[PDB]
Amino acid sequence: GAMGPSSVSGAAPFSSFMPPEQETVHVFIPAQAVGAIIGDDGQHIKQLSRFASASIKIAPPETPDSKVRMVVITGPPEAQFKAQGRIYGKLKEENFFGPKEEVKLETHIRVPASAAGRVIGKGGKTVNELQNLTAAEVVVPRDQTPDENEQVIVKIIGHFYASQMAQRKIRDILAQVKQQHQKGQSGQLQA
RNA sequence: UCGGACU
Repeated sequence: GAMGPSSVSGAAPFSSFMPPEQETVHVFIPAQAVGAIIGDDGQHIKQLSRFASASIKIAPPETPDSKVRMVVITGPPEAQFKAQGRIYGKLKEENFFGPKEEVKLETHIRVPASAAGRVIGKGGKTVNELQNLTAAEVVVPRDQTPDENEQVIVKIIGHFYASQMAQRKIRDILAQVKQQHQKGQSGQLQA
């Protein structure tokens, strides 16, 4: 029986992150490409937000290990495709990634912690089909604790069109999981 | 339908 208040939790002065309005993708481009993207008087990002109909932020350093920086691509399926096309377009013009190859940028999208095997599929068939046929590769970290929403990240490395078919096959399987999570009882079912 | 890919 409850008598006194148990667990409240407010704001943490240790870690603070601003949540966007609509749905969000987080696109990992080179830290040698932020000077590219923010570079034009700091007006190319203020450009992509008006231009791509989307809501673009730049994010701080991930880690010393990460030579990228994360771009906040918020907005509809139309405005999301319009903005990322530019960030893939800019590495396409400069080839910041690796002169010998073509654009292969990392995508972070929050997905449910016990649904991280849904995005990878049957053992590694969604990672195998995406890597080989799509060149966009699904990644889910080892020392991975979930977020607030009980959500973990997955990291695709592909082109604009490759991360396109990969990101969408992910949010669909993750939908079909959300279908099996909400919907359970169907028909009559005998014991 | 779906379970941990990555050396």
